[PDB]
Formats: sequence, structure tokens, C-alpha cells
Amino acid sequence: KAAEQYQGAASAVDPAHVVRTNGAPDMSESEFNEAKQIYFQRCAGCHGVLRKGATGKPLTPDITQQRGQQYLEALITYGTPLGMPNWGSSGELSKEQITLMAKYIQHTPPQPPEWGMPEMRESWKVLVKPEDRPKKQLNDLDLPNLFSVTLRDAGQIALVDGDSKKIVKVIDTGYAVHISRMSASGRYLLVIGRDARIDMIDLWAKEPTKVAEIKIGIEARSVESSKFKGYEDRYTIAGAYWPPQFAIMDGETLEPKQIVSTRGMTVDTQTYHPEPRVAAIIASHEHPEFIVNVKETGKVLLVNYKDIDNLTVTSIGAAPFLHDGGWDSSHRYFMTAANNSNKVAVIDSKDRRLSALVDVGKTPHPGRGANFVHPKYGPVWSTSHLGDGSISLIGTDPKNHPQYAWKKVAELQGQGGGSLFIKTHPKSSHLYVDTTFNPDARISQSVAVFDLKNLDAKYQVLPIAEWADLGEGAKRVVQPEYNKRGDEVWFSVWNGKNDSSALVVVDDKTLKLKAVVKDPRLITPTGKFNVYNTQHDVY
Amino acid sequence: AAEQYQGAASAVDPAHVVRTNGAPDMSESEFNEAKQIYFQRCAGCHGVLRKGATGKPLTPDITQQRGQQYLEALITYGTPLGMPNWGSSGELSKEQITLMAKYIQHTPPQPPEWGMPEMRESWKVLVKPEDRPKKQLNDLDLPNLFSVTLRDAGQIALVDGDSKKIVKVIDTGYAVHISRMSASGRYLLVIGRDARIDMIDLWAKEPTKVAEIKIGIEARSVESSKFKGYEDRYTIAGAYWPPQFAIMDGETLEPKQIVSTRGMTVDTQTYHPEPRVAAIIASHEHPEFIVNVKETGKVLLVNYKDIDNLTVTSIGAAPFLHDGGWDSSHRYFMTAANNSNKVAVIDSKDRRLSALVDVGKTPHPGRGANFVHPKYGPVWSTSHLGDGSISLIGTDPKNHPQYAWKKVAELQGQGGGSLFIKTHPKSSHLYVDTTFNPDARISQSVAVFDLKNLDAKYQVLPIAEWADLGEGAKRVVQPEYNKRGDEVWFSVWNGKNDSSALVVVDDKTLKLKAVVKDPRLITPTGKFNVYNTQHDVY
Ligand code: DHE
Ligand code: DHE
Ligand code: HEC
Ligand code: HEC
Repeated sequence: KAAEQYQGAASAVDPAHVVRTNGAPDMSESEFNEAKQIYFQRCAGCHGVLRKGATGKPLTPDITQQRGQQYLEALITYGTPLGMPNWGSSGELSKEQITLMAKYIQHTPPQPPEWGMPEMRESWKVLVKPEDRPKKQLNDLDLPNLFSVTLRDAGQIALVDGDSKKIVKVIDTGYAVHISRMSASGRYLLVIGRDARIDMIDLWAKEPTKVAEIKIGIEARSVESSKFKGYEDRYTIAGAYWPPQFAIMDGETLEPKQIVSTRGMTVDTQTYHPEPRVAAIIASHEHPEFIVNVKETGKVLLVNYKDIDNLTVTSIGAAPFLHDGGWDSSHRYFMTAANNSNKVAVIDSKDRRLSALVDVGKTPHPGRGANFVHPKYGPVWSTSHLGDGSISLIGTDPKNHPQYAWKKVAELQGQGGGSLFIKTHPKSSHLYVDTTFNPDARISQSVAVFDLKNLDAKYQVLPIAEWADLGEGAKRVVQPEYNKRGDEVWFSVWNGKNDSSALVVVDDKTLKLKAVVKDPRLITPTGKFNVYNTQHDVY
Repeated sequence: AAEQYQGAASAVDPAHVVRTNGAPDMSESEFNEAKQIYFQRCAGCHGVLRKGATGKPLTPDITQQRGQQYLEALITYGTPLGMPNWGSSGELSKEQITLMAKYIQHTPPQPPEWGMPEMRESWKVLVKPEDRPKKQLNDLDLPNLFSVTLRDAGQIALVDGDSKKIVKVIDTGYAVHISRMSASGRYLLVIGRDARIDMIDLWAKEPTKVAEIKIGIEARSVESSKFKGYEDRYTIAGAYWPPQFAIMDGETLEPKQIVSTRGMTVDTQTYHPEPRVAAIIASHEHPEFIVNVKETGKVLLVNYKDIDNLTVTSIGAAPFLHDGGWDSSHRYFMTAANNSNKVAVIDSKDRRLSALVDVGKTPHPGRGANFVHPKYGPVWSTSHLGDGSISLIGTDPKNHPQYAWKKVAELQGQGGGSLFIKTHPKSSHLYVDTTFNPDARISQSVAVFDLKNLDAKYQVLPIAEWADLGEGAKRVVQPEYNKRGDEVWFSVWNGKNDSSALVVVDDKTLKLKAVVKDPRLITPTGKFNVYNTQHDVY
């Protein structure tokens, strides 16, 4: 009773300013669920789970009811020239369905489940204990030259032998694996699905097999391993889109250790954002840390794992909509794209500060980028764009080239916009650029190639999907990727689930077709990661 | 192109994202009537999103499962585990309780956020630092001044220690919770439960406000940078709503950084949507602030060496962190995890949790009471709300390792409902109030222990009776010494329409020394002696 009177006073919060949400149009269960289904299949991607993920005004009740039924239907029907597609004019959705979506977004956002340690541990499984694993490589595969390829819609990945061009093993994983990363020892391949399901694969087993698995959220895209001297296979980190968090697990067993929320204040307006999805994650070579990208808030977190019981995080402000990125040639500066802000943030991992924000083209999408030495400007890091056909070259040598450091030193012009990946290798005098989402089929099915030794000459167009000899289907070409020795570049001919796909290999020295990988198992091939190049960040 | 890039389906399954409702319909006046009772009577314990109390949360999933009648009965009779009885006591009507039962079955109404735009809008520089005096422009004994909170008046009074007179009364935020001093000893910082901060220059002809800002909707703590070379550099404040804390310029109060405390709990490691910020103490070992985050049980070490790239070290402790203070050496932060009945020891130098000491029922130390025990060496003590015990915890790892972080001994007071324990380097007494004890005579008096003879029972000083105030609850609260340590002040916290007073005792003789009355002295609660607060003398 004493403690009850102690905490008995009135809250300083005024009841009058605490608002009940409603005033939305009536819709039955059948109706609400149908809309909700359409929302996560078609809208959530850009707008997010809580509808504050896209640029412009959020789709929350305060705003939507202000706009009204008519405006919403009209907006959803025709779209806008700023990234919002037209669902009615295209014939994607029916007027009946648009009427439902307009009603739906006027309601409070249905809540998805949280996912903490109890859920994580429940999902955690150690298939083969560290003790029961081989002490040395039990097969005679050339592991460094192996290619972990994603068989997207199949919810699997295929290990492809570099030299033989044959599929060695097919493994079941989470749905639509987004990326593959390698442990610092080069022994374990880590894969994570969009469903946030991670799988640890042992390349030393007689036949490469899964030794651990866990689910770190409802939705995810990134996973990474400790790469600081003396931390080989110590920790594994993964970022989720929902819930807004990242989890640190044991590098050997995938046992969940810490889960950290990314919900917080934005860099630009410094207001609270309830859903800051975790984008790229890269491991620091200068300090025992993980460099995490937090999209909507535009923050780059340096999570120190030297002591994970008492986690130390340094929050660096960058720019809103942080997505992909990669290291500069020296592996000290994290060159990351803030695509909707049309900028590239430079994070110094040694000094641990934002070195600069470079202005670039419309919607920069560098992937991990492409590093090379410019004859005139010295070391540069480059990126292509989704918003245009330009390629930005940024100087990355502060020490010996201060005149060009962090400057969009020069540009190149590819086939057009819709570009996803740019690429090159130390031993190569070529630069590859795809155009996966370019609305012109001929362009989307081919890749441009520049001559690093004559940057003034126009690119050469390589007909990848055509060299595939596949037949009907979109046949979208995506992500150029070199082999261990960098004498050949691989491309994925991303065709439909019921269509035929392939992996095309070009002779880097001659720019001629060298091979074409086909297999009934190769369904919707997307990302490809050569074991050596991914592990040693060779790009 | 970008529309096809971001055009695939979300990995989130539509079938698992849930629409909330199935709640008892209620009109606007019914919902508002209930909502007003919730924030007047319930929010304190349960919180804004109803997950602040122990036991099950009052969210729709649990409430609708329990149902209408279960809820009404629970609200009507309460429970022996801290939930008051509203019907049995006759506080709420059967009609209102029914409204409350239906109300908690609905989604919790949302209070607004409070970011940088809102913060700057409230920010005001009343007197620019360049226009402020360069020397003390008055004859006041600043070190021995007491900053007294006149709770319901939304003001504070600066009382002269020796003269016992009200030197100045200042308008502030409502019900100021605490007063803190800057390291230079020039500025006094006060923050109201309404999250409104006020900076006061004691060097002006008449001590006056030079700056003000609002850092949330509800708050309790504020603090200034005390690391060497950082005198008056930054000012931090923690809020209850939103769940955040803010760092500002320590000269102008200009908002600089805002950090959300929403996160994962230390125990269950699950997501908590409302981890309120409790105590905050400035480190002397490193340039960092030590923040207590309640519901998640985390102690954050926020480094201000580079405010642009904020570094924060998260130390897990135990759930329900509240008040705390330094050990005699000013190196270990002794803080109470009140509902967990534990005191967490945070090593500010090595930056780690040194221990979790089991204590009595609901410990409430305030900043605590340090002193050297004849047998056990230097200890830190704390009283309780749940019982009449007083825990003495060893705080010397160097010379008394056998006693370090151990509940070395115990003392017994008049009973539970205690809030503060006090002593001083120059004093040989130990005072403990019992403010919320259900017995009028007990709540109106304090206990005093002889530190030179701890085996002996305590003496009871009749503080309220010495005040000669007449009717009213006359709750005595928080002992506080003067700069010399020979006087101990107490507040006689009566109603706003009643008469209150400040009683002063001669520490050397335990005899009444003075009584401070004044028509302006409305509902006096916290009292902060400038020197003692500034140099953490307790
Ligand atoms: C955050 C993020 C990264 C960087 C992770 C890292 O390196 O740590 C990344 C990288 C990648 C990489 C990494 C390549 C590399 O070289 O590192 C690939 C191949 C890839 C295949 C695709 N990505 Fe990706 N991608 C997203 C998110 C991301 N993708 C999306 O949210 C988006 C826009 C929408 C979606 O549907 O998920 C999206 C669409 C795509 C595709 O359309 C691709 C081609 C096929 C697919 O499965 O969706 N993304
Ligand atoms: C977080 C917190 C601190 C530590 C701050 C710091 O050290 O930086 C504190 C300290 C304090 C201190 C500091 C004393 C000290 O000597 O350090 C005082 C005087 C004080 C007066 C009161 N507090 Fe306090 N107090 C709360 C919160 C807190 N109180 C509550 O939430 C609670 C339980 C409920 C409420 O109504 O706010 C509460 C009730 C009270 C009271 O009932 C008091 C006596 C009168 C009032 O104004 O409500 N609290
Ligand atoms: C990304 C590829 C998108 C998808 C898929 C959908 N929307 Fe969108 N939407 C997107 C952007 C970038 C914007 C801003 C447009 C602008 O000109 O500012 C929008 C905007 C809307 C709006 C209007 C918001 C307002 O101003 O009040 C609505 C109502 C809207 N989007 C609805 C919506 C629905 C219902 C969608 C799926 C069926 C959907 N969007 C998909 C980006 C994208
Ligand atoms: C702290 C001083 C409290 C105040 C004021 C109010 N409640 Fe509370 N309540 C409190 C605790 C510690 C608990 C747990 C009690 C237990 O023995 O488990 C509760 C519990 C409830 C519940 C029941 C939760 C459940 O089991 O489903 C309800 C419905 C409840 N409290 C309602 C409620 C209302 C409506 C209040 C204000 C009018 C209120 N509580 C105040 C602590 C405190």
C-alpha cells in the first residue's frame, strides 16, 4: 500500500492529447483481409509494414483520411511520376480492388508479430555439433573457385564448380535467398533468405552440408561474419526488415546472443521512425566491429563485438535511405548508397566518422561497387544507377590524391537506366554493367562493357540472354561476377519459374562466349558469389 | 525501373498480420471519460501503452481474453501484488469501473511524438550567454542555498541556508521533480514532470532563468557534464514519454541529439515499446552520462566526447531500474531495480556491471547514504518502500574484498513506505523518512540512527508536530543537509489548500532549530542544497 500511493499520482500526459484512432470506412473481415493480402503482395515492399517506408506522405490514418476515398482511389489508379506506380491504368488491379485499398489504408495498420530471443531460440537448430565436424577438408573440390548461386523461387542454392561449370550440390535453404557470405576461415558459407532464415553450410564435409540454422525475424536481407584479425568464425550478424533489428549470433553454432532494436530518430528531421529496416552489413578490418546500415533513419552503426555482453555501438549519421555498398580498394572506406537521396555516403572505418556525402545520379545502386585505378584521377570506386544510364566515378585516395578524394571525378554512360550491378577485378581491364530492370527487353537482356584502358571509347554490348539460347521469357540478365583468377565473368539469365534459365560465362580476355550453364534444377538464378572473391572482398 | 526493382512481394505473410478489435463499443464521451481516468489513476503504474506494470499487460489480447466481468472484478477488488482496489475502496464508481473494463479492451490511444521540430519550437534563450554577467552580481551565499520544489505551484523557491528565508521564487514547469547543479556551480537546472527544463543563473543581480526547453511530454531527470574539462558543456534529460533522452548545449540548452530507448529487455530479451528513462548521473571517470532505462533494465553509458557520432555502451542489469547514487569514491553507481528487489552496481571506470545485490522489498535509495562501518568498512545504505529494513552494502573491493557488493548488514526502521536515507561526512547520524507509511504518526516523523552505536535502536524526531501546522496529512519527506553538515532539513508536504513548512534540525543535538513557513511555500517536496548536490555529497 505504501508503494501503491508512491506511484499513485497522475501522469503528466494530458488525456486530451492522447488520440483514439478511427473514422475509417466500414469493411467486413472478408474485405479487410483481401486488401491486406494485396497490401503485402503489392505495396509493403516500398511502403513498409507500418506504411512509412516510401518517400512522400505516409499511408497512415492521419494523412489518408485527410486525403479521402476519392483522392486515394485516383492516386492508386493513375500513380505518380515520382515512383508511385499506376495500378488501375495498367490493369494490375480492378476498380473494385482499388476501392478496397483506399478503404484499407484509412484503417490503423494491422500489426505483424514481434520476434525476440524466445522465438529465435525456438527456431535455432544445430544440425551437426562443432565437435562432430571434420578437422580438415574431406572432399577434393576447389572451394575458393566455387560459386554459391541462388535458386530464388525454389528456396535453394546451388554450388557450381568454377572450372567444370557443373552443379556440385543443391541445398535447401530459406525462400529466395538474397545474399551469400563467407566466414573468415573460408570454411563456412552463410546464406539468408528474405524470410530471415539463415543456414550455415560446411564446405569441408564429404559433401557440403548444413550444420546450423536459425530465423532472425519475419523478413530480412543481410548477413555477415566477423573479419577482424583474431576473430575468425567468432560472430555472425544478420539484419531484419521486420522487426526493425539485428541479431548477433555465435559464429560456430549460430546461437542467438544479442538482439538490438533499430527503431529510432532519423538523421535528417530527427523525428521518430517506427520501422527503420536494416540494409547492408559489412565487417570492419580496422576494428572488431560490424558496420550496419539503417535505411529510413539513414544511420550507420558501428557495433563493437570485442565484448558482446556489454555491447558498444557508435551511431554515425549519413543520409536517408541507406541501401547497398562496399569497400574502397584499400578496405578502409565503406562506400554506401543512399539511393532515394541520390547520394553516396563514405564511412571511414578506422577513424569512425562520416568522411563525406557525394552527389551522384538518380537512384545509385552500386551493389558492392567496382574499384579501379583511373589514369588521371588515381584510385576510384564506381556505381551505376536505376534512375539513369550514368556511371559515377568517385575518388577514394585522401592521402595521395586529396584533389580527387570523395569527388564525383567523372562519369560514363551505359545503355540506360534500370542498372543493378557494375563490376571489375584487379587482373582485368574491363568494366561490366547490366541493365536488369530497363524497360527495353534488348537492353535488359544484355550487358555493357567498358575498356578501362580507353575510357573514352563507347562500351561494347554483349548479348548474354541471346548467347544463352533459351527461348521465351523475360530472360533478364543480372549481376556480373568474376571467378577466383578473374579471367572469366559470369552472368545470370534470370528467367521465370516455369521457363528455362542459365548462367553464361564470358572469356574476360577476349570478350567471347566461353560456356553456358544449364540444369533443370537451375530455377530463377539470381545472385552468384564466388567463394574467394566474396571472402576477400575482391571488387 | 526502380518501380520493378522494388516490386516483388514482402516476405511478411498477410495471414499473420492481425487487425485489432472485438472490443465493447463505447461512444466518444464514454471513451474520453474512461481515458481521462486512465491517465489520472492508472498510467502511472501501467504506462501509456499499458505494459509498465508487473504481471500481465492491459493490451487487447490479454484483456479481451480475460473478458468484461473478470476485469471489473479485478479492478473492483485489486490484488495483494501491488494492484489497488478501486471499487472496494470506493474510489471509482461501479459505473466508471465498467467504463474502464471496456476501455482497456480497445487499442491504447496514441500520445504524440516529440522530436527535434517540437524541441526547437519550445526552446528559448531568455538571456544570451554574451549578455550574462562575468561575475557573481549579488551577495548571496550560493553554496549554501537550497533549491526547494513547490510542487503544485509549478515553481521553486531558493532558500538561504543560514537566514532561513525565501530569497527568490521562480516559475518553472509543473511539479518539478529534481534540481541539479552545473559543474561550475553557477547554473541551477530544474525539470518538471511535464518535461520542461529551466536553467537559472545564480550570478545575476537576482537569480533568474536564462534558458528553457521541453524535451518530451513527461520526464523526471536532468543532469550536467561533470567530467574534467567539460564544465557546463552538455546537459542531458531523460523522458517517460516518448521513451527517449536528449542531449543539449549546456550553455544555451540548444537541442543537439535525441536517442530512443525503445528496445529489447535484459531478462526476456524481447521488445518493449515503452522503456522509460529513470535516473541519469554524470561520470567522473570518463566523459559519459550514465542513464537508467527502467522496463528493459539497461544502464547506458553515453559518451559525449564527440556528440556528432554518439557512442553508447549498453550494460544489462535488472528490470525496473529507478533511483541511485554514487558510492563514497564516486566510481560505482549504486542503483535500485525496485520491483526486482535488487541493487545493481555499475563500475563507471571499467564500464561493466560489478554485481546485483539482493535487498529487501522494493528498495528506494534516492541517491543513498554512504558511511564507514566500524566492522565492515565503507558501505552504502538504502531504505525500502516495501518493508522497514535498511540494507548496508559493502562498497570497497580494494581494502574489504570479503564485503564488497554484499548486503553486509541490516537495520530496522519504523516500517515501510520509506523514500530517503541520509547522512554526511561531518555527521554521525543516519536519517530515514517514511513518507508513504499508512500510519499518520509514522509518516509524520523520521528515524535517526547513531552511527557510533548501530546496535542501538533509532530515535523518532516528530518533524510534522514540531512544525505546528494543524490539519492535513503532513507527510514528511527527504532529509537534506546544509553545506556544513550541522543542519538537517525536512519538508512537511501538506496539501495545496493547507499549510506546509520546512523544519530544520540541529544534527549535533537532534533538537529543533527552525521552522520555515511562508504563504508561498505550497506543497514543498524535494530540497537540494547547492554545494551538496553539485559535489554529490551523500
Ligand atoms: C539490403 C540489400 C542488399 C545488400 C545486402 C548486403 O550486401 O549486405 C541487397 C543486395 C543484393 C545482391 C547482392 C549482390 C552482391 O554482389 O553483393 C543481390 C544479388 C540481390 C538480389 C536482388 N535484390 Fe537485393 N533487394 C533488396 C535489398 C537488398 N539487396 C530489396 O529490398 C529489394 C529492393 C526488394 C526486394 O524484392 O527484396 C531488392 C531486390 C533485389 C532483386 O530484385 C534481386 C535481383 C533478386 C531478388 O531475389 O529479389 N540483392
Ligand atoms: C526517475 C526518478 C528519480 C531519480 C532521478 C534522478 O536521480 O535523476 C526520482 C527522484 C526524486 C527525488 C530526488 C531526490 C534526491 O535527493 O535525489 C525527489 C525529491 C522526488 C520526489 C518525488 N517523487 Fe521521484 N518519482 C518518480 C521518478 C523518479 N523520482 C516516479 O515516477 C514516481 C514513482 C511517481 C510519480 O508520481 O512521479 C515518483 C514519485 C515521487 C513522489 O511522490 C515525490 C516525493 C513528489 C513528487 O513530486 O511526485 N523524486
Ligand atoms: C514502389 C515501387 C511503390 C509501390 C510498389 C507502391 N507505391 Fe505507393 N507510393 C510510392 C511512392 C514513392 C510514393 C510517393 C509518390 C509521390 O508522388 O509523392 C507513393 C505514394 C502513394 C500514395 C499517396 C500518398 C499521399 O500523398 O497521400 C498512395 C495512396 C499509395 N502510394 C498507395 C499505394 C498502394 C495502395 C500501393 C499498392 C497496391 C502502392 N502504393 C504501391 C511507391 C510505391
Ligand atoms: C500501481 C500503483 C497501480 C495502479 C495505480 C493501477 N494498477 Fe493495475 N495493476 C498493478 C499491478 C502491479 C498489477 C499486477 C497485479 C497482480 O497481482 O498480478 C495490476 C494489474 C491490473 C489488471 C489485471 C491484469 C491481468 O491479469 O489481466 C488490471 C485489469 C488493472 N491492473 C487495471 C488497472 C486500472 C484500470 C487502473 C486504474 C483505474 C489500475 N490498474 C491502476 C498496479 C497498478
